[PDB]
Amino acid sequence: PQITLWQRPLVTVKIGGQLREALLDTGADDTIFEDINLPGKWTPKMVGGIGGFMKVRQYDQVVIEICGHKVTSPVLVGPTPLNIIGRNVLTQLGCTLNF
Amino acid sequence: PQITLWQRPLVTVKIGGQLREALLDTGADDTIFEDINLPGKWTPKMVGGIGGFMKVRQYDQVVIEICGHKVTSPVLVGPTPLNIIGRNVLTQLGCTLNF
Ligand SMILES: CC(C)CN(C[C@@H](O)[C@H](Cc1ccccc1)NC(=O)O[C@H]1CO[C@H]2OCC[C@H]21)S(=O)(=O)c1ccc(N)cc1
Ligand SMILES: [Cl-]
Ligand SMILES: [Cl-]
Repeated sequence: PQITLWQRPLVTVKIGGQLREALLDTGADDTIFEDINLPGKWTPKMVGGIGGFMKVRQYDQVVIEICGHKVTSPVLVGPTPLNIIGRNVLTQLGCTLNF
Repeated sequence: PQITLWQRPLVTVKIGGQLREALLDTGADDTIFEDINLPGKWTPKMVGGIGGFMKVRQYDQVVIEICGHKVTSPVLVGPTPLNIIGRNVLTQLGCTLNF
C-alpha cells in the first residue's frame, strides 16, 4: 500500500470491537482516539499539542485492526478532534515515508 | 529517501534564509513554524490542534529548501511546540506513506 498525501491519509480501523476512522500521523508519537470506550484499567497521562494540553487515559495492550494488519499497542483516550494513528502503531505496520 | 518511524522524522530545512529543524507530519494539513520571522504582508488565520486553537500568520509564496528539493508554499508562523512540515509541502516532495 502506497498512499499519497493530496488528501488526509484516513484509514478505517477496528479497535476494541468498534469501527472507527483514523488518521495516519507521522507527527504523532502516540495513538489516540476520541470516540471510544475501552475496557479495563488505565493510567492517567497527558498529551501536548499544537494549541495546548489534555488529560488522557492510557489503555495498554489494545488490539487494533488496521489496513490488513492486526496489532497490539497502548492507546490513549481523550478529546482529540480526530482519531490519530501514531508512530507506535505506524512502526508495527512497517510504515515508511518515501520520496 | 525512505524514512522509518522508530524516531520522529525530523529534517533540516532552509526557510527564508534561516536554518531550522522540522517534522514530517502527515497529520498536518498545513506547514507551520514557531521560531522564525518571515518578511512581508500576512493574513490572519487560525489552526486547531489536539489541545486547542491558536492565531497564526499565513505568509504566501515562501521558499523552503527541504532535503534535496526547493519548493514554494504558504507558511504559517505561530506558537507551535515544534516546526511541522505538512501535506501542502509533503505533496511537493512527492512524499508518500508506504507499507
Ligand atoms: C492532531 C492532528 C489532528 C493535527 N496535529 C498534527 C499532529 O501530528 C501533532 C503535531 C505536533 C507535534 C508536537 C507538538 C505539537 C503538535 N501531533 C500531536 O498532537 O501528537 C501528540 C500525540 O502524540 C505525541 O506526539 C507529538 C505530540 C503528541 S496539529 O499539530 O494540531 C496540527 C493542526 C493543524 C495544522 N495545520 C498542523 C498541525
Ligand atoms: Cl502493546
Ligand atoms: Cl505557493
